[PDB]
Amino acid sequence: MKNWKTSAESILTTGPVVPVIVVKKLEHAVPMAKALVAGGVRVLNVTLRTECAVDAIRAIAKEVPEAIVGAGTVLNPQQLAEVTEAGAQFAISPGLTEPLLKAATEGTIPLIPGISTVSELMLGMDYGLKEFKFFPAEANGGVKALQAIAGPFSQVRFCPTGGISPANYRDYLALKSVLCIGGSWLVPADALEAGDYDRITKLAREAVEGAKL
Amino acid sequence: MKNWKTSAESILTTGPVVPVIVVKKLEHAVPMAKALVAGGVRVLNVTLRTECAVDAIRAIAKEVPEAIVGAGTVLNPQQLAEVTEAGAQFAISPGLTEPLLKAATEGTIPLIPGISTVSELMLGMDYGLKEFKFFPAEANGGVKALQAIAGPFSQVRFCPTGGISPANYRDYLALKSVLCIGGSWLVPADALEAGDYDRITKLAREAVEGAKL
Amino acid sequence: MKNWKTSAESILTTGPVVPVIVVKKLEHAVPMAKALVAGGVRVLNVTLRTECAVDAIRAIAKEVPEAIVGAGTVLNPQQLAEVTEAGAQFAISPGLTEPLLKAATEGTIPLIPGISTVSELMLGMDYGLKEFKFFPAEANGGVKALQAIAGPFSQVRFCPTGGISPANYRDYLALKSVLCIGGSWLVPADALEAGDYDRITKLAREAVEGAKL
Repeated sequence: MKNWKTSAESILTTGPVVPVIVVKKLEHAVPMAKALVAGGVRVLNVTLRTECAVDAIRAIAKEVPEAIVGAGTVLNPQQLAEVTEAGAQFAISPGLTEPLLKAATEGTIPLIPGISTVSELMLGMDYGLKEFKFFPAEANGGVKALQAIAGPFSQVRFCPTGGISPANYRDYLALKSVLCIGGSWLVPADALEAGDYDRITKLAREAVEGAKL
Repeated sequence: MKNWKTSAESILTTGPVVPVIVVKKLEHAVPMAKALVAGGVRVLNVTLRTECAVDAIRAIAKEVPEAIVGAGTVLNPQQLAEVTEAGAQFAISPGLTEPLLKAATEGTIPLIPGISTVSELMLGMDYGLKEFKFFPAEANGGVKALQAIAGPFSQVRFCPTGGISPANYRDYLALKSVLCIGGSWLVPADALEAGDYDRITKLAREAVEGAKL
Repeated sequence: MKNWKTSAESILTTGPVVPVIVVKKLEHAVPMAKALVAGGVRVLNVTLRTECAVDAIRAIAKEVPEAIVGAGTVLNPQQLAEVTEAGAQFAISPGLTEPLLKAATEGTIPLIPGISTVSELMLGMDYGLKEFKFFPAEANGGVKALQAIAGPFSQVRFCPTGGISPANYRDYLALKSVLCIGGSWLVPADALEAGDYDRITKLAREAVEGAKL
């Protein structure tokens, strides 16, 4: 698994759900995280979609020692550099690029990049990768699609994201090739907006519970 | 926006519809264009799918000063060179390649290249682009799909093409991330074949009118 | 068609169906092939998905002189080297990569690589290719999809694979841009498992017969 401090495998096998977080106000990051954790969810993915995602990754790293925090929507080696220094323990990207793969392979934290087509998977596999966001899952054809896609690649394992809700997420967790999924429902904007971490903790717990049979 | 005489933004915001043109006979190009224009449609896209697309781009450039003419189905830097010298004001491609992006970034006119996956978008974004054909729109999953696809990229704007008719085109023009669409219905082969520009002018006007609320 | 001993065109036009083979036991390869052939099917595609695909390609090459044997799920130039030396007459891949294209273009046998998006097609077209697996066909949107995809590329011809059965395969063989298809139904695991080549021969014949009108 390269020059990486922890392996992409380990991030993706920590639990069934990785929350896809858009944090608008800096002061919410830390408690949000703890609520998440308190509710049994440890792999936090802060999307670089807000003005101060990095500040939030940075504080979650510093203050929530028990949470594995990483960065999503990482698009280029600069953003990768930036988030690695903020203290990101892994990165996720929506799709892959020769640079971003080159750079990630060179840096100190695992990157689980998004794919849609087999050509895409193959390119990332060329750089030694074996773990992938599959995104946008639903839109990409969902379950049936990913099974076709994983037909020729028995070694590779995914984490689907994009349109995954309580309603379909078990259909995904059911597949051989899926370790976990990413969704946005554990952190709704309006709960963040309103600091009601009571509610975040529970949406999380229910997500982790609802993930068995 | 690079070393480009006019910006990709400006082409795509000129109006709601960009006609996707397949011109078989050279003598039809010019009047076709004027009919188009007369019917309020100014961004002409001549597809390099006919034996004398370039001759047509060339004459439209020379004679229809009020029309913004460009080239579609541009596949490589050669064809890009060729159409730039014919007087093309922009190019569109069905999908993107490291070369074709490299070359376009180097030349004198904006290229709005087609994408389907986020990895594709990202590669073109690496070269500084922010405007994209999204193609083939329908087949690619259509509306729902493009919204997922544009989830992580709030800055980027599309122009969908591929299966877009009077029936669905407003569903697209409705999206935040869509400036305009491309369709083939304003220039039907049989109208071209038959020189009935009366009809082209009107299909165009109705397209531009039917694009509000 | 490059420095290739036989052209990609010729492989794909040999017949309508190319079987997609997963051979688990070495001793089955040869008779399987002959049954196939005996049933009028000559282009054999042994997928590099088993522990001894190469050994099987190798023996089919040596012993079934009348069968055109090739390798599927070829993912990198190494595997390409390997299978070329085993005696593979062509390769197929699930999707394409700059390396794998570079390397194939350099070697001695045609590679018909899988695509899903037009950007993908275009990249392979950059290296002079004109023949493509379209994969996974169904999941990729199927028929409608491939027609859109082949809209701008009248020269290119496909061989769809991925979800193709007796039920849909004529819908595909019907398209201008399709020379043939790939499916797994002519070689079912349990027939291989059980050496009942009686049955393989016939599933093949019926496939070739059922491919007319």
